[PDB]
Amino acid sequence: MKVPEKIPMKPLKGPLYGGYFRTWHDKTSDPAEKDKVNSMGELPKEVDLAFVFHDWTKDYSLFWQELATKHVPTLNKQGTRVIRTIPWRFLAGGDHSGIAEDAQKYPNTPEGNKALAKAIVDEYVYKYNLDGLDVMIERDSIPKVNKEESKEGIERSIQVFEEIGKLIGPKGADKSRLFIMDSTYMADKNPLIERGAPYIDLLLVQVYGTQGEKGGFDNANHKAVDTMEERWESYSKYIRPEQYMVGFSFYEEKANSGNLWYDVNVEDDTNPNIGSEIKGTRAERYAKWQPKTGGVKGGIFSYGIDRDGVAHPKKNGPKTPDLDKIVKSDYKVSKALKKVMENDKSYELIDQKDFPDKALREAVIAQVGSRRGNLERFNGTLRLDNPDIKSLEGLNKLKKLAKLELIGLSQITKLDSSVLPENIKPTKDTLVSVLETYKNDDRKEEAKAIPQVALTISGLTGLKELNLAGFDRDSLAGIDAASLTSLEKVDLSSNKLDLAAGTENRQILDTMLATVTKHGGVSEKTFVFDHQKPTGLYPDTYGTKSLQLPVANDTIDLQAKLLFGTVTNQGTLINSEADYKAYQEQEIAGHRFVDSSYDYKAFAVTYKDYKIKVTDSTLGVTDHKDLSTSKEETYKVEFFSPINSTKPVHEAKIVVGEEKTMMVNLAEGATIIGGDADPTNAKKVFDGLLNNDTTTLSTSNKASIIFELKEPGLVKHWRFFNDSKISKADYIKEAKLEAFVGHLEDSSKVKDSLEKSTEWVTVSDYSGEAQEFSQPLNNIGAKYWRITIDNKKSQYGYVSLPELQIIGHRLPEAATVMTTMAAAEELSQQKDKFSQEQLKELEVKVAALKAALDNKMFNADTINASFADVKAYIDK
Ligand SMILES: [Ca+2]
Repeated sequence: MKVPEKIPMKPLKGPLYGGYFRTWHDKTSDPAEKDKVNSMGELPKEVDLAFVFHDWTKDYSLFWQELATKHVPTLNKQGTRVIRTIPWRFLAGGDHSGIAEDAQKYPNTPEGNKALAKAIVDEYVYKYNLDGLDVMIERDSIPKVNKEESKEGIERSIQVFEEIGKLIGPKGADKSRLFIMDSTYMADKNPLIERGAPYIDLLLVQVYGTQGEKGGFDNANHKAVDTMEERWESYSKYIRPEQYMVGFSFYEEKANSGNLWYDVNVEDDTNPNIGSEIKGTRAERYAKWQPKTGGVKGGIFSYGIDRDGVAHPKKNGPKTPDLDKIVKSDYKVSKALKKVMENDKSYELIDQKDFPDKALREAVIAQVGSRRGNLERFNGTLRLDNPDIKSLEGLNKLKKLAKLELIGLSQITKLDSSVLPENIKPTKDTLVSVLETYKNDDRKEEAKAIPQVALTISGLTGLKELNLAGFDRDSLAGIDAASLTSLEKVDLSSNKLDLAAGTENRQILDTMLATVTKHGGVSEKTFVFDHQKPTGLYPDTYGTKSLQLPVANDTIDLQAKLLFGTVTNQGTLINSEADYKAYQEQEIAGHRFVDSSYDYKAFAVTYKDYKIKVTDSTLGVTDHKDLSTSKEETYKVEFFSPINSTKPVHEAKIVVGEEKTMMVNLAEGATIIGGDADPTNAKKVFDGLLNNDTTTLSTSNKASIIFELKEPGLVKHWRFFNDSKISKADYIKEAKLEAFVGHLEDSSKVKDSLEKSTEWVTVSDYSGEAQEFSQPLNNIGAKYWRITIDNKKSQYGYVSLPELQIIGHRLPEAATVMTTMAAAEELSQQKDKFSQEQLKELEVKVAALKAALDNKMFNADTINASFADVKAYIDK
């Protein structure tokens, strides 16, 4: 076989129509059976990408013979690229992987994977001098071994996919060949896009039928998921809009349920050619669809393009299989769809009408796009640095620009709305989507806010007039006023500017003022700025984090004393209402700039629905907005926004009377050493959460848990909770807390047996139907604990325990500190071989250790000092 050299071809210029031709429908493959009448080489000019989709069961040696020698030159002359389609599998190996099945010749090694990539390109692209490679990524193509997903194979495919990428495509050694990814996944569930995106020319998404167009439906929230715009946005961070192509499907002969997409016209006896009519179908809708941002899409494609012109059936209608017969396609659907996209507003050419200044056009084509759908969709940054610009006419046609940069445009005289993007001011999306929508959907409903373009101006030495009135700009940043030397008339009115004190807006405003007045032009009609309505923000920080209080009788409002204020973008805190009355009267040159209209209640943010969490030193928490200083504590005060219930916007430190150190829960996430309670439910007794609606039960009627503190400490308090209001009298009624005397560890090899059967010390036992029982503990420095509970109900009483806290200070070696003290109240008890005052000297160095362990301002270093003192005196 001699294969011709590639016919020379134009570069691709969109929009693009692709089509998957199935090899068993070429009359050279299996004509006595499947197909006698169709041929891939008959594809029209309107097809830009002809995809060879092959049944790998079978050889069709005459097809590949006919493809390389006759079909490819024919298609290339009309300008149609021929793309080979291979499965995901082929890049992994194992269980129908084509070339990669030769695991010995191409082992899963860094150099074997480079070898497999070269073999893939040669075998599937170069052998027949095709125009590119298409790897489709879906469930039918997923890497498998013995019919089971290969996480190994998927991971390997990511390595071969980019070895292919540096062989062919935009980053490869042969950029004439195209590298294409075809998929059904949204980027999140495409394991191959992120490393693979830099390596591909085009990206195709298979979105057939209703669910492709409208997306999936979330039955719970009653909205659409995985929509067209959602699917585009998922991929929008890996590709450019011109790389995106969407696919519909033709009716595959003898297709079964699931593969009935209804993307083309349904049968109608009275119109034998209704398929080949294209208006009103999903294929046309897809041809017309354009993402609302970024830019216009690259085109569309079709699966089973050999079936072009066959109408869909509909199942609950006629059982007649008269459509499953194979006929010859005139490809009228494909031609019509290609012409729809080319005669579309979106793909019109940006020309003299839009930007007559050509240096401005050549700066718009290259940074926005060559087509008008991009002015109404582009999403990013347009810098204008070419000084040869004579006129900024047409930027008003940019509708969604993110950032306009005016740099060194000396020859530009005036700035107004007509020479700025429409989203200099608040606007909403004017584009109406083309797709059918879910009929029971509550999403969308309204137009979307188009964010306001950031404007940067520096170097316009010929700018005289600058008008941004009524544009609702939040700030003036990006304007280097110190280089706008020609300024004569200026207007910044009816915006949201701060322009006060040392706000950077003022530095800009005053710098312009000097220039305008140095021209001799302060006159009110020139340089105006009034009627500003600065937006009020929540302060990024809050200043007061401590307040010392006496011991008296009051009810202090924590919010009014700790959480207040409103900030601007330029940074102006107004903690009190009076501050604003001083703000409104701040003046330029004798002129108020804050609108009369705008009151404190409109500017200040509201802490109305904010909520509180005040924790005492014993680790107890209430939810009340006002504190009683009647008795002495040290507190911890946190404030939470309604935006997030568990991330504090402000933390404070209240000290009523003398400071008390803040104790910790030594028991959080403690590990269940034993007991008789449910292990998966018992671990939630220490998950640092009270209202465990995650089912915080333990047994039927009487339970016990043996647990180990992660970090042994100095225990001085505990509390435990019952199932909120979630229950009535199921409330625990008896509870027994025990600790372990270290030495009694019978056989330290095990931990469960030597404790479930041994001797313990009862540190507290309790009786009552109380809601939250809290109590101090006479020291205790144990590591292994036991809790026993009982709701005094019958068998099958299902006792629960939401949260138990073993509360104290973390002091390492606390046991030994307590047993050495124990060995000290030992010795001072007897008088043998103790002088009267020699004992006295010991008894003081004992209570000095006691008093250190009891000073509520826990000083670990000092406790350890007094311990080493008492421990050494026990040594002698
Ligand atoms: Ca809990």
